[PDB]
Amino acid sequence: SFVEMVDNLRGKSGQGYYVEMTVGSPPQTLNILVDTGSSNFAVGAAPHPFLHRYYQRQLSSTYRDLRKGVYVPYTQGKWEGELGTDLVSIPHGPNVTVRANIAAITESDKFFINGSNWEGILGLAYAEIARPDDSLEPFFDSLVKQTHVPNLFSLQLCGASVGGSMIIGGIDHSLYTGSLWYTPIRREWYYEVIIVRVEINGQDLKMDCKEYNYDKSIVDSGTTNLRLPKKVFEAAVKSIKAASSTEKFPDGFWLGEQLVCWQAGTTPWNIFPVISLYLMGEVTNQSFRITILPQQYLRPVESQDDCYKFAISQSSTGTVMGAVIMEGFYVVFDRARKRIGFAVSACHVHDEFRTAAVEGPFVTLDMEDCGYN
Ligand SMILES: COCCO[C@H](C[C@H](O)[C@H](COc1cc(F)cc(F)c1)NC(=O)c1cc(C(=O)N[C@H](C)c2ccccc2)cc(N(C)S(C)(=O)=O)c1)C(=O)N[C@H](C(=O)NCc1ccccc1)C(C)C
Repeated sequence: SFVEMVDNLRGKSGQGYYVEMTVGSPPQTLNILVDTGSSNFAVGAAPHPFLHRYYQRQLSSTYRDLRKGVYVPYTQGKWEGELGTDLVSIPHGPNVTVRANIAAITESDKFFINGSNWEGILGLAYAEIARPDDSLEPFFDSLVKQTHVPNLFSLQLCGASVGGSMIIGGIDHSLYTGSLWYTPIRREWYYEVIIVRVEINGQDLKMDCKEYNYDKSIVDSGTTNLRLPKKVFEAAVKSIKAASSTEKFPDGFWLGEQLVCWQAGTTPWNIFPVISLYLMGEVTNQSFRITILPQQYLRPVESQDDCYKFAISQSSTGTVMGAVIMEGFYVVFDRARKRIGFAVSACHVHDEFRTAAVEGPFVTLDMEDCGYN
């Protein structure tokens, strides 16, 4: 039942959202980072200074060795380990046990985060980007094949402790307001989408829309930031700077290298622009927009100052709609209908004159054009 899954995510501010899972017989409990940017399920399986527990394959009677090594690189770090299968279940998830591929992590480099409270990663994207190749069936594909869990999940990430929900197999309408707006999944590898327009405080960034999606645009729960191609990042930083040029920010602030601080309760939110991303819609010449507030992209780093990191950053690998974007929203990963839905979440943060929004319909032409090939 869906209420069972409401509030099944936890985390620490800026350290990742995780769901509880059990691997093996008898069940070993682990906290697993929810990652829509990858397709491998992997767990700490050897001692590590940042780990408080790990998978113990020797203690599981249902463990099978696949007798294959694996390496998974990401933007932020990488791990290697050994491939196996085992029985997996999600306590605040559907009432099922599946046999799934699990990579036992045996070494890693800048992967685990000290104090984050998670010991593994659930990659929820498609087999096309699984390591070492697309025949290593991802967890969610195993789940759907082996149970009657519908081929859909949703993510409500509640930011600024963190919490939220991963609704497995469905949409929980008590968790958002207004209507869901859907964008096509362009290709089933990452959750790839097409951005057709960008506005900052209502002013069109006016770039060729190909720039927004060079060389892809994805929805990624495992990445903190809004990550933007170089040209777009520069255009956007230039606008955000102009809008806030009432105030003094070291150039390292704009690079996420340094924090800005304000006497508690005096953050000048009004001087930071809203950002609207327009997404390709479901119908011919249809688009919709999602609007994010400064509070999403100025992330509080916890002295009686309020201090913040700038959480829009540059990318050489396309646009990444990270938790910065997703925190405003209820996000439906509707794999069965090849689409991603956005609605404003019931847990949206509160500006007192401005609102995170999902609005449509808009008309926009040759959204063809925006796709990078
Ligand atoms: C490249 O296009 C974008 C796709 O990016 C995904 C990122 C993926 O979501 C991984 C998943 O989670 C990890 C978390 C970690 F702590 C350490 C990790 F190593 C991974 N995430 C990140 O790489 C990542 C994580 C974080 C990060 O801090 N995550 C924490 C857990 C967090 C905090 C709050 C909210 C949500 C998450 C930050 C960043 N940034 C760069 S940043 C500063 O925000 O701009 C990136 C990814 O890298 N996927 C892999 C990939 O594409 N690899 C190819 C590759 C090879 C070599 C180099 C780079 C890429 C594969 C396996 C599908």
